[PDB]
Amino acid sequence: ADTIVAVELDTYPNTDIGDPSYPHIGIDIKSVRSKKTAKWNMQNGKVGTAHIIYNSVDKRLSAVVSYPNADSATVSYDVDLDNVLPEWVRVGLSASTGLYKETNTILSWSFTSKLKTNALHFMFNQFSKDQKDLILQGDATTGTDGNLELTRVSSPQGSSVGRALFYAPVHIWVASFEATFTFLIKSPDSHPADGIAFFISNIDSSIPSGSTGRLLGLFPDAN
Amino acid sequence: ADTIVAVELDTYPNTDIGDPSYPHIGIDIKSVRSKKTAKWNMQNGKVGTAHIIYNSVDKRLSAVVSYPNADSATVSYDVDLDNVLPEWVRVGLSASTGLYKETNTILSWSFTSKLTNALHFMFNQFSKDQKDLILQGDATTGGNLELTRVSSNGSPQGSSVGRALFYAPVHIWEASFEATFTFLIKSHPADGIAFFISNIDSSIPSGSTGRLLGLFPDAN
Ligand SMILES: CCN(CC)c1ccc2c(c1)Oc1cc(N(CC)CC)ccc1C2c1ccccc1C(=O)OCCOCCOCCn1cc(CO[C@H]2O[C@H](CO)[C@@H](O)[C@H](O)[C@H]2O)nn1
Ligand SMILES: CCN(CC)c1ccc2c(c1)Oc1cc(N(CC)CC)ccc1C2c1ccccc1C(=O)OCCOCCOCCn1cc(CO[C@H]2O[C@H](CO)[C@@H](O)[C@H](O)[C@H]2O)nn1
Ligand SMILES: [Ca+2]
Ligand SMILES: [Ca+2]
Ligand SMILES: [Ca+2]
Ligand SMILES: [Mn+2]
Ligand SMILES: [Mn+2]
Repeated sequence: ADTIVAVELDTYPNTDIGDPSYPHIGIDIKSVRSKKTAKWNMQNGKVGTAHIIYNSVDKRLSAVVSYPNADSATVSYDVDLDNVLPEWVRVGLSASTGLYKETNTILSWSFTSKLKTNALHFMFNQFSKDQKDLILQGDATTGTDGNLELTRVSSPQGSSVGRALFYAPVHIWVASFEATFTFLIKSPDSHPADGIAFFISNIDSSIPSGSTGRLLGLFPDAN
Repeated sequence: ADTIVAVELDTYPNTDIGDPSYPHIGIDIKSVRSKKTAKWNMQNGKVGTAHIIYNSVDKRLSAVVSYPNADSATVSYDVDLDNVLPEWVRVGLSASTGLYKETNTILSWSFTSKLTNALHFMFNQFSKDQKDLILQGDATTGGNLELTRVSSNGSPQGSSVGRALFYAPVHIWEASFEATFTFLIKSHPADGIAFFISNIDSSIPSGSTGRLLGLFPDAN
């Protein structure tokens, strides 16, 4: 199986697999069952921003999600990436839908990593119809209104999964990275599902079979 | 396979499986490859003390090892016990030797856990038939607990593994705990002593002498 470190923006509580009873953001280390979560007052139809940061000095992964004019949701956790991830990885964005659904629209994505010094930076503020520096998996598509649609849209569809990975491998392991993305999750359902994640993976990571819904396109099961 | 959280006092560097290049203390969460380590200035033949603490407020596992009039060695790490361990556990001490060897002698051992429901035990002496301990492998009692095999002349043996678990199951989440032990390692020494928390049915995995400390079935 693939090795995954991720930050999830989990819009749909699946309390049967350990997710708190409310929308939450969490840090996922080799399992969909987050090591730590924070309540997320998710806003249907508004543009939100997510910011992820890591350094090898304190070796803590930290994330914050926000909308303009509202309090943000943060979470942080100890993790030594040398133990969890291979030395070279692939960075990406993942999303899914299940029974319930929502748009998983990405309007912008930036990433910076330094390994001290060698560095990689990319910034997307728009996405073209053939964005050759992204590897699109599953249902993900680019270029409709200049955005990245991680899951299928006609209006959002159910039982969809998709992801977009930066084309180049990244040398992940002082060592550090940051990622930022903007997203629009809209849904006609009064329950949106399921969510978006920023992830870091083995270079040859692919969508696990049966990873729609509560598995976010990241994991082959809920273990 | 068992589920293990442990504090290791690692006397022998196995750099081929990620242990730093010096004796160290480490926090192990479901792998012998420590999540975090600190350098440990181990003192051959001198009684040492280890203290381990955990609370569900900050959900951090901490540990300190020291000797009289020396600097201590300390390590801490975020651990959410609910998503690592089963709800009921046993607690114990484990040790091993390999191609290099040491005595792994425990002179006292205490433990406290609160959830209020509470459990506490304190051993400042061990008897020959210590009915509230489960002895696994080469471990023996009777006033000390000898985790690994010591011959009749008092010299340790290689290729040995042994554990002692408290007799009752322990309710570890539904939260805090503390453990202390004192030990005497005499010998290059190998391999170390751990305090661990396990599934209730845990037993020494086959082939877990040497670097695997009696805890883990492989070095994954
Ligand atoms: C009353 C509780 N709720 C409302 C939230 C509920 C909803 C749907 C079912 C529910 C229950 O129960 C079953 C049970 C089964 N069984 C087999 C005959 C008995 C277990 C078959 C299908 C469904 C279904 C079902 C019916 C029609 C079409 C599909 C299904 C269908 O998808 O159901 C999945 C199996 O649900 C079993 C019970 O799960 C707990 C309640 N529940 C169900 C769902 C819907 O989950 C699906 O969507 C989620 C959000 O997008 C994803 O996170 C998730 O990965 C995904 O499988 N959530 N909460
Ligand atoms: C730390 C220094 N290093 C790395 C360069 C090292 C490397 C090889 C040996 C080393 C030491 O020490 C011995 C000692 C012995 N003795 C006689 C039984 C004791 C003096 C025999 C073989 C070896 C060998 C040896 C030479 C050739 C072929 C095989 C081996 C040899 O050690 O074979 C056992 C399997 O080893 C594969 C190589 O492992 C990586 C390096 N390293 C360190 C050690 C000693 O390990 C053994 O003891 C440890 C301490 O109790 C245990 O933690 C551990 O589980 C255990 O396997 N092994 N290797
Ligand atoms: Ca969920
Ligand atoms: Ca090309
Ligand atoms: Ca070792
Ligand atoms: Mn979740
Ligand atoms: Mn070690």
